[PDB]
Amino acid sequence: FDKLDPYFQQGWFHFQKSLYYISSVKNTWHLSREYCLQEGADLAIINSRAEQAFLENFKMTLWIGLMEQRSERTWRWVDGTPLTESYWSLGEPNNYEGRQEQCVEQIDREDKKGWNDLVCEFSNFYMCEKRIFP
Amino acid sequence: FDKLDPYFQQGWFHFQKSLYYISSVKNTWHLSREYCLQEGADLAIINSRAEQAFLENFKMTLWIGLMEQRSERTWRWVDGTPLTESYWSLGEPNNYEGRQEQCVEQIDREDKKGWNDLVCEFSNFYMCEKRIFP
Ligand SMILES: OC[C@H]1O[C@H](O)[C@H](O)[C@@H](O)[C@@H]1O
Ligand SMILES: OC[C@H]1O[C@H](O)[C@H](O)[C@@H](O)[C@@H]1O
Ligand SMILES: [Ca+2]
Ligand SMILES: [Ca+2]
Ligand SMILES: [Ca+2]
Ligand SMILES: [Ca+2]
Repeated sequence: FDKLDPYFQQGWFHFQKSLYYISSVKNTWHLSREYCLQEGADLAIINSRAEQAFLENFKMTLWIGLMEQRSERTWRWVDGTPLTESYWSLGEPNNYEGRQEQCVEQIDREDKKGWNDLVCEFSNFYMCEKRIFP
Repeated sequence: FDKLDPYFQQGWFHFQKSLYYISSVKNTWHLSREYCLQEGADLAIINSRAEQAFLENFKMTLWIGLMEQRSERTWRWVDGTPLTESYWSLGEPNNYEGRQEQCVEQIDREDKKGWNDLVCEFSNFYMCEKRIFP
């Protein structure tokens, strides 16, 4: 609580040893990330099935901290770790209609939930994550 | 914090002294309340401006635990406390079109944010709150 209370007072909330922040504006993937960096954090990194479920239940399209390595169709989290367990929604990732879809969102759609690759210059609400305890 | 882990494994999350649960289905105000009771909780009770802001930032229409006393246009939280500080959206509460709007939702609309009285038999996602720390 000494650690957490200053963050709660700014609208962060706590799930399994991280704090999370949901933005009140949409932004490009890069400027979303810049906000989280400025807060001493980063875009959210999904490390378990439970954290994915927690993410999905906000019923909100959210940028998360996963981005393609160049155009290689391989993926790295913002902390540098490679993608291992994934929650792509059906049919994704797909560089839809031949567009460069290098940044990852969590989608909120009827009959389609999970991650989607999207153009990084499109805008979404975004979720920051700060690990508090190891 | 160890006692939060079973709740976190079910998708609850921690803000200030409470755990919160956002439903994955819509329901009537009364059946929403029944779900929260059977988890040892109740519908959410808004006790401060910070908690209202926390609620508003989910950008979700949610039943919360405020309900009219009969048809008297006075209000009581599900824990029995009378309404004191309030966050009605502009023009609310209003018994819209002469309907009995006895139950309270947090609305997520353009140029209209805050609470709204609504027919209790209508359906919304709902938020449970459980006080964990004294
Ligand atoms: O608008 C961009 C998106 O459009 C559609 O939802 C496609 O399913 C998805 O793959 C694409 O990235
Ligand atoms: O449809 C129910 C609601 O409709 C409109 O939003 C009115 O502004 C609100 O007062 C009423 O409760
Ligand atoms: Ca994480
Ligand atoms: Ca895509
Ligand atoms: Ca409360
Ligand atoms: Ca109303």
